[PDB]
Amino acid sequence: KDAWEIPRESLRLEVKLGQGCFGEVWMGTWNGTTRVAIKTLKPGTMSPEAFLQEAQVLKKLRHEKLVQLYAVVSEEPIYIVMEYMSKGSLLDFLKGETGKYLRLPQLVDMAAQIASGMAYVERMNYVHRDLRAANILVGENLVCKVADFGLARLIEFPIKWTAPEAALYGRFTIKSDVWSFGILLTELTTKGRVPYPGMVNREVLDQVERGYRMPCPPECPESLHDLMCQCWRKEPEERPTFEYLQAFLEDYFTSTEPQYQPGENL
Ligand SMILES: COc1cc(Nc2c(C#N)cnc3cc(OCCCN4CCN(C)CC4)c(OC)cc23)c(Cl)cc1Cl
Repeated sequence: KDAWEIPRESLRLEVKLGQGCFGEVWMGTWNGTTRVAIKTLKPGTMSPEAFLQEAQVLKKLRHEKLVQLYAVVSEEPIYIVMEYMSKGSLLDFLKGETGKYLRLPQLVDMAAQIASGMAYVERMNYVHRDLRAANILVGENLVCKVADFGLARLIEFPIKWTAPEAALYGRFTIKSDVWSFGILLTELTTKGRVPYPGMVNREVLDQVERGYRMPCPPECPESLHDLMCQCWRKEPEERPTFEYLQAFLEDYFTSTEPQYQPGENL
């Protein structure tokens, strides 16, 4: 046991937020004062330090644009205790009521924050393995954080967000996260629309290997789709860094699209 462990008696499992093939997610209260969120094991569901190795990644990672670990439980019943994100998933946020008021400036800045989280990941020498809008939590003031490193690792599988070399040959790198970041960029600019519309997994895998790439989403600037294309380069090592992507997006509206005017959607 380590210093990340707490008494479970500390924990008010209150409202329910979701389920899965893993367990649940709950709003709750920690030591009576603190709002938290808990990813649960409903008793047996799966392996101990499989559920509890997303902790071992999340313990050593610690950035403002990453969802924060608060504590863990193995005094079974079992829990992963984390920082509570008020507006839920970026996917739900984009599809929901506020989604449609979202404009490029907002969307680019969300992209930015995420780039920022991932750039930290990048210099910590970790890989996320599952980057996509569904694993981005939104809080107040349009804040976005990376969450659910649930497969993550030191650099020692829903394929539409997955880089070819990673889906096919299991080559997961920060460079394959980048690939996913570019796909994540199509989600933001379409307001949550599933990538590769009308295509099934195997068809996506076959067309992407022949070099098919998603075209510029409607009302999305060419400069922003260029960036997605860079993120989707065949050779992993030619994809840009999260550091370049972070700085590119923060500076976007001055350095890159300094003449942008809003349309009916973006
Ligand atoms: C702890 O373990 C993990 C937990 C999570 N999941 C969450 C964490 C975290 N972290 C924090 N806070 C969350 C808040 C949620 O909903 C709150 C508000 C929802 N509404 C949207 C619609 N409007 C109009 C009302 C508000 C939520 O919904 C499912 C999931 C959350 C992930 Cl993604 C990964 C890991 Cl590893």
